Amino acid sequence: SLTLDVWQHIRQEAKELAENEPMLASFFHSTILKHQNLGGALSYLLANKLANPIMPAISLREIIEEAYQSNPSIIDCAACDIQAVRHRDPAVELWSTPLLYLKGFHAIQSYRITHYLWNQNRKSLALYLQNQISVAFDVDIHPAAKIGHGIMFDHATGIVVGETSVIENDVSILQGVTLGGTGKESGDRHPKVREGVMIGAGAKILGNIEVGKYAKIGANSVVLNPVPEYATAAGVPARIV
Amino acid sequence: SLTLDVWQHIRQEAKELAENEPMLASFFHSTILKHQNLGGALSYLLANKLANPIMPAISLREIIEEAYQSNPSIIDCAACDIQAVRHRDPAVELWSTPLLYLKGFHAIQSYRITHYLWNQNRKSLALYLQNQISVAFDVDIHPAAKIGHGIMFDHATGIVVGETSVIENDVSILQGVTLGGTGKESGDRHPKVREGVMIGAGAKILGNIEVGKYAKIGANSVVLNPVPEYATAAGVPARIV
Amino acid sequence: SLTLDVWQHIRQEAKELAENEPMLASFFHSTILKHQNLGGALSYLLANKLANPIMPAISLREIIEEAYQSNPSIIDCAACDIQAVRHRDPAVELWSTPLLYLKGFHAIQSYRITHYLWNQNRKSLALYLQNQISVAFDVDIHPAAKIGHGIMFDHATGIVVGETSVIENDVSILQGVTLGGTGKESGDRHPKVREGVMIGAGAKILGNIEVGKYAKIGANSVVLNPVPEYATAAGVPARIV
Amino acid sequence: SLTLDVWQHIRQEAKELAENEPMLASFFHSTILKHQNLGGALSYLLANKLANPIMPAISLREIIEEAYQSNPSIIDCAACDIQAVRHRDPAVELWSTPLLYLKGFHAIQSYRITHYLWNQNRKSLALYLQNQISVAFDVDIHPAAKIGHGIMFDHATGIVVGETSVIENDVSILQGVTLGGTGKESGDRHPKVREGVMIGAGAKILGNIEVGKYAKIGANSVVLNPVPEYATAAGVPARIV
Amino acid sequence: SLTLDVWQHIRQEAKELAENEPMLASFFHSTILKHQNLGGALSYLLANKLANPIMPAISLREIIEEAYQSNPSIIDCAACDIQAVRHRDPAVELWSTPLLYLKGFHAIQSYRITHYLWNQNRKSLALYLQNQISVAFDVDIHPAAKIGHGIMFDHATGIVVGETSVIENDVSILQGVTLGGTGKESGDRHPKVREGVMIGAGAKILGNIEVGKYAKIGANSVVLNPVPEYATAAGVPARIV
Amino acid sequence: SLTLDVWQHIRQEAKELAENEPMLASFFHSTILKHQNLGGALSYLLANKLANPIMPAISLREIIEEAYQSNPSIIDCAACDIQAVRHRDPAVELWSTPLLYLKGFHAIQSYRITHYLWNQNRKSLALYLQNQISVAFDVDIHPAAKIGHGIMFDHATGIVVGETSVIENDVSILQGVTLGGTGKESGDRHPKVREGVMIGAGAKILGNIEVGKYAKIGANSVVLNPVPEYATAAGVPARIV
Repeated sequence: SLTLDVWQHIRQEAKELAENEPMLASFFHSTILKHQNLGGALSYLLANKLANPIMPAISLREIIEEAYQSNPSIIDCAACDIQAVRHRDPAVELWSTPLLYLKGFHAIQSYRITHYLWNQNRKSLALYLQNQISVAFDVDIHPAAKIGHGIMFDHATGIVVGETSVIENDVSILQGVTLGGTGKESGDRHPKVREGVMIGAGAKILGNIEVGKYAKIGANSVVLNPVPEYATAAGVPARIV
Repeated sequence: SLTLDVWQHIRQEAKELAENEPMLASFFHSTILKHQNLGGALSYLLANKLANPIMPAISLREIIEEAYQSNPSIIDCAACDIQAVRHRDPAVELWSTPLLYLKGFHAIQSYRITHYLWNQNRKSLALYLQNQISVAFDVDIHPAAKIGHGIMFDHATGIVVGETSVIENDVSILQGVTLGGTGKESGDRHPKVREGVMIGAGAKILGNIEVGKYAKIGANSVVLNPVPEYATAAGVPARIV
Repeated sequence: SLTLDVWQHIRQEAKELAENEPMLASFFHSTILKHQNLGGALSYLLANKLANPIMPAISLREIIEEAYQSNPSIIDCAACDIQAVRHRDPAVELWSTPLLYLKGFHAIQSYRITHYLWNQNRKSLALYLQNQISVAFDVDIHPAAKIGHGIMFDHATGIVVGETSVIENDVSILQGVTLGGTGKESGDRHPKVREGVMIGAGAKILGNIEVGKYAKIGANSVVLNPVPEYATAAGVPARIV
Repeated sequence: SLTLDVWQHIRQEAKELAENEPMLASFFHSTILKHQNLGGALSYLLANKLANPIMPAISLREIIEEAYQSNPSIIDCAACDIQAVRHRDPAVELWSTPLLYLKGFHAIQSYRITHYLWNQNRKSLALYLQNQISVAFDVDIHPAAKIGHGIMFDHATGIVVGETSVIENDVSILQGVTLGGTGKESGDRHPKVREGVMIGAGAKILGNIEVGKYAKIGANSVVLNPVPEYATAAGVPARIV
Repeated sequence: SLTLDVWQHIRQEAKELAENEPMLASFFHSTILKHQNLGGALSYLLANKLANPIMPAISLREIIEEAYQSNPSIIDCAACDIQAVRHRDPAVELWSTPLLYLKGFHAIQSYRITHYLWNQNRKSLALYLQNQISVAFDVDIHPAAKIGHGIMFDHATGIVVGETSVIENDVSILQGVTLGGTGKESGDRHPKVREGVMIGAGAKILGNIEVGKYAKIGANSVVLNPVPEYATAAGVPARIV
Repeated sequence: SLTLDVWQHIRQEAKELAENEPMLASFFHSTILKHQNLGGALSYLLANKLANPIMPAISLREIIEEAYQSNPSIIDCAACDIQAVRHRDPAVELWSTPLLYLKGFHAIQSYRITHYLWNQNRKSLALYLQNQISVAFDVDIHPAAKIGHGIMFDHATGIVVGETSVIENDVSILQGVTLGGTGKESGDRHPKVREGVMIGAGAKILGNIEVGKYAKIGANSVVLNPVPEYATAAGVPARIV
């Protein structure tokens, strides 16, 4: 219902947009209209955006499709993610825009493929794609990280998320945000960003520490200690305001 | 004209570079020497760097040239921006380096096309190109933003300029800088950066606030409050100094 | 010999990895298994990654090899860098991983080619490649910067290293880090980062200043003053801790 | 099914071939081994070889696969055609070989798509692909031609088959063969080649004439008159021998 | 103007074709509808079809367009060439078809560019393009040949025209036809095909000899002797009938 | 060495031609002038002309060079072949022209690689390339055919050499020529064409037959019987003359 609604909004938009812009009309038909569900479209776009002669789009599309088949909820996150960005970003009005044009959104959804592959012990492929993702969209997310749905990577450029990190539902992350890693450890070194959290541009959250639900982290904050539920944190190093 | 003065410096440099670097001689000839004016070299270059099978270089060129044909001051800005970069960056000695090699310069000039397109109601196309610029140059500038001339985007990775921003003439912006947006609004949300301002690397300027003419923002500052003319602001959050 | 050791380690892993991932098997063979030494594999990958019609991989590879043949220590640095990454980054377990997949490692080894061309007064070429590195890896390093070996550029996106900079051996630099630049100085404006230094994410180090051996710079710090050996700097601006 | 026997044979060769040639191992896996039937492999290959930026492989595959869903005996024909080539060409040993490497086989199978499109009244797409087929394979078949199964287009270079041609089952056609077009007439202008005919290299067969079942046409022969069942025609112009 | 009427017919078809086929709609708009005249459309296509990284579409277009500038009769020939193919080929109905899809037409128009280039003493570039034409369309026409207009190369595969050939207006040539060259001469070795001639598939016209106006050459014919006006020639070697 | 003489000539032509055509300057430098011997230039050229994502030019180049290194006579044949074409084609005047622009020349040299691959039991790779040659150059020659040196494939469209053929030294072959195969039989089916033979355009020679030294086959001839030394054969079927 969420997934079908979003898909139908996107199709409805794609018809209007193709009428208005004949330079992109075939793009709208081949990327959205001639497909039958969101997963058909997402796999097409991601495959194109991540293609390389080592593994071209046509062949990569099949890996993505097998992932969607064997874990259908990956596509459902994408639908939440589309709605989340549209809602929270005043610049985004169309349902189709995140799907078509936002590289943070593409990064997130592409990470869901590497996470799947990592859990099937196709680690070498996950790593190959981690890099593609990083090069295509400027976003470095380790395949082993655990990310919920309703996530917004707003202007994703510069985001880094480490192997042990956890991002729960409804979290929002701006450009230049780093999650995790103190100069020290191994075996569980990265933040746990609980649900509803807002993280401002440039913010560095480092270490196995909790950022509690509905916390705001200030722009360019360096967060080294746990942040309580509903708190605001700001400064370098960060203080609870 | 500055355009014609920069153009003639660029041609004179190309001839000598072509002689000294035969690997790149055809590049200098097809990019610069066989074009009558700056517009031709700029339309050729941007079209190449922003090309995609959805809209190849040869086709994009025609859009860029239609923009130059109907708003020629767009090219006059490019020349201002070239001079700005060469003048303000000690590492850039040649007039041609910005045109050929500086991705920050390239993003700005590409934004100018998207701005044009946005004002012609070709908004799908403008969004499509916004994404391309973000992928090609690591710079996110919304087409509706208002940017003047003589602007330098130096090593421009991670720069973000929001829908509602204003950047006046002779402004300098380094890597990691974002303009705008408290998570507080729709309608006019982003900064107005006035003439001659220098914004240091990694600074975040958030809100519908004034950064007054000739101010200096220190590196990694978070500017949440209006900065008076000629002031230096610094720290997270920023204080006057 | 570290070079030979690392290379044997990487060939060992490649045969095993080819066995597990048939989708990637030929990639491991043409990249690693059918080359006699590290420099054959390196020149292959970097050429592919920096390829452009202006200078396709097949040409570029020759240039990289001329540099390797006439300056073998470039390759020995690569092996140090590989070991540096593996040992220092917890997420990195295989010796092949840095070689194949990490854009930070690729950008450093690429800079070494641009440094060589700069020193042979082939500066057009060095500048053309600087821009390609910046596009492919989102790492901006001036060809004239002097960088040692045992270097890690961990998740390298947004790293900017200035023309005058020096980075001594065994330095670690994370995403978002800038080296150097203030105002109208020329001729030696950029930091000297000394052996063993560790620069946290988002740090901006500005000016012709010293960062003393084995110092730690905290994340998002702005370093305007020289940093003592074995010291920790944090804050905006940075204070000794 | 001939189709399933042929497919089994192709899968069985592909495993052997992948072990023998690690330069090509990934190619055998992405082309054959990771697909579930002959249609998957055929649509993948054809899409790749007819790809253009106007219609990339990944889109083209969708269109080809739709044809296969609507008319599965298009695949059964390919299987028949593979068997034909392997059997009649002594140089062809492997079942995989026609599927992978024979531009005549590819031309025919591609024609089957355009024929389908032509009857679905998508004549623009059909003409577009007729050109792409002509350029990729050097075979010019009009989409309206009627071609049965068991067909071999051996070496196929300069084969031309007119709009009104009929080629029945089990016909063999060598390089440089032209079907049809006398003088000027309109409406039904091209040969009807009957079951089991062998047409030698260079033969030109003009006008709405019957070439009867099991006839042989000699090399470089011009056939202007009907050829009776089991007859051998030869010379310019052709006489029964 | 024939040229103007042809162009207007083409646009008119493009409008209706784009409405019928969404997959090709953008192609129609960017190839035809968004261009002012036949010359702009033709330069777009040829550039694209002969593109190579040595000279990309975008660069080559400027050269094609320079030729069109300093000798606009080249574009008029193209317009007759289009009318000829449509009028003489029963299979070709639309004015747009030859422009978009017929490689015989594309080869002819492409040779006109090389002819221009040859006569401007740009012989190295004319030669480069002669090879590109031959690779792209399988038609080998030497730059120094003299071809008039109203020419139809129907299904052009295998056509070979030598350095001294002369083809006058309204000539028709099918697949596999060769013009000229015998037992070693130099200086004027090649046929002079006068106007209104029709040359059947596979015919080979060797030596410096007149093929008289309005003659018909038979398929697979070898014409070693001069052919009188209005005459039919057939056989190998050829004889008047 | 013939090799060296040819090489010096070519190098000197490229210097002049580079100076005279700046659009191609870097092409002359990257293809010819920066390589030390003919092998270097050849492997570069052929790698580019046979490249494909399945095996890109950079990897193809290594295979080609391995062959040249382990069997240096292959390069010597190339030089003979350059000389043969230059001498025998009156249109071909420069020594660089064959190396750079003639598909017949390229097909022959590409065949030498497949033949080498075949004789190293790399049957799959040789077959992969057979097809690439056939697509790149419109020439089908089987890797197991035995071809000598001083060969000319003059305008090569449509040439077909069977698996069992033998072409001894100094044979010339025009467009549309076919060697061999009659019908049922295996093991030694194709013609043995001896030293010096000239085969005219369109000639089909079929069966395990001797074409004796310095024979002349006429255009469009079908040769079913043996041809005596110095004899001339012409017609369909061919009679000695």
